[PDB]
Amino acid sequence: IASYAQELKLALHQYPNFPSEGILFEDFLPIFRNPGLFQKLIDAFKLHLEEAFPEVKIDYIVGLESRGFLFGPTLALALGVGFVPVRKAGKLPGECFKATYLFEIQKNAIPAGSNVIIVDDIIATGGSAAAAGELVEQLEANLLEYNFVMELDFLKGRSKLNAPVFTLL
Amino acid sequence: IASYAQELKLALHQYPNFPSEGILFEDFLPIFRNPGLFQKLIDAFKLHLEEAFPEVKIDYIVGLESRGFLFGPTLALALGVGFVPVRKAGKLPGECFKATYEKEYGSDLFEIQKNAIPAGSNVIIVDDIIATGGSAAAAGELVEQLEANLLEYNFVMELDFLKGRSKLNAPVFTLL
Ligand SMILES: O=P(O)(O)OC[C@H]1N[C@H](COP(=O)(O)O)[C@@H](O)[C@H]1O
Ligand SMILES: O=P(O)(O)OC[C@H]1N[C@H](COP(=O)(O)O)[C@@H](O)[C@H]1O
Ligand SMILES: Nc1ncnc2[nH]cnc12
Repeated sequence: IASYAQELKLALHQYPNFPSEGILFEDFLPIFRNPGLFQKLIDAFKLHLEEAFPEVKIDYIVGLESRGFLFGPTLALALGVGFVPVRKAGKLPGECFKATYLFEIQKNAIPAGSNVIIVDDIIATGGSAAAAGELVEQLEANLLEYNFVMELDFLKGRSKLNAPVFTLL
Repeated sequence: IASYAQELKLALHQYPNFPSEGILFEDFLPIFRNPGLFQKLIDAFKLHLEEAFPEVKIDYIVGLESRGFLFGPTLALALGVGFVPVRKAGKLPGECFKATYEKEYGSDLFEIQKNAIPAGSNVIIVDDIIATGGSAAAAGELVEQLEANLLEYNFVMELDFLKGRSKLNAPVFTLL
């Protein structure tokens, strides 16, 4: 986990003043360009979950649109578990639960009592992750943990969430 | 490919009148809920590419935001190749190429990062569905601006009556 995290940190590309003046953007897309690095990202999350939840079966990975889609499904398939998306309003068909930060999840996707991990690339304010948490609770599912790639500590994003949080980098 | 395609077709969930009246929405999300079905989706695309391109190395899978992100990266990793996203305007950092495409009541824009794909790279473009072809066509224009080679479009589904492939100038494979 530690050695993989160092190599993944070196792959990040910094972009000052994006999306606006004064903001320092950390781009994780170079990881996905290299199948060696991408495999290390997946392996590192897999290792964490096996360490944190050795005798608890995970039923689904719940990934946030959009950058949570880049690694969430791949992590799910590596674990042998299902993937379910949380999407922006009006994107998902059928009957959905809603949560304002608006995010949606499909009512038929996750049975009550399911154990889930929520995944996304970065946590900033925590508003998006918090909304996803509310959708999981509306499904009567269990939120074991939030898994992020990166975290902006100064923004205190964790304070909005009421389940444990792991950040890889 | 054929037997996997049948089981994947049965997993699709139809939603009439979404997002608006008269449109029939085909939801492929139930495939991703079942790791058995998801693996079959990936294996089926892998098999196709090995059959279509036995002695041509693929350098990257290029996936369209958002539903192309659901399987594109996983397909790339299964093939041992890179993944690069095509995103909506203003989302990607750094220097980007741009390509415009039309929607119902407007023109929207796609982008790709200039440093992502070297000139001469062989690429496959992937997305969930082709309807009008406008999004796929825009992605094609971004690939050509990188001076990369567009070997094929791979889609999960295709709306034949819309004639989406007529807007594209590279070969097209649709799994279902
Ligand atoms: O580009 P978007 O408007 O969809 O924002 C995406 C980003 N916002 C979230 C982090 O921000 P926050 O909700 O403040 O924690 C993540 O989903 C991250 O990918
Ligand atoms: O997210 P959007 O509202 O832009 O729509 C996404 C969907 N439309 C595209 C297909 O439509 P078209 O460009 O007409 O072929 C696909 O990317 C599919 O995922
Ligand atoms: N019928 C349809 N179902 C799902 N996505 C689409 N995008 C354009 N047409 C569509």
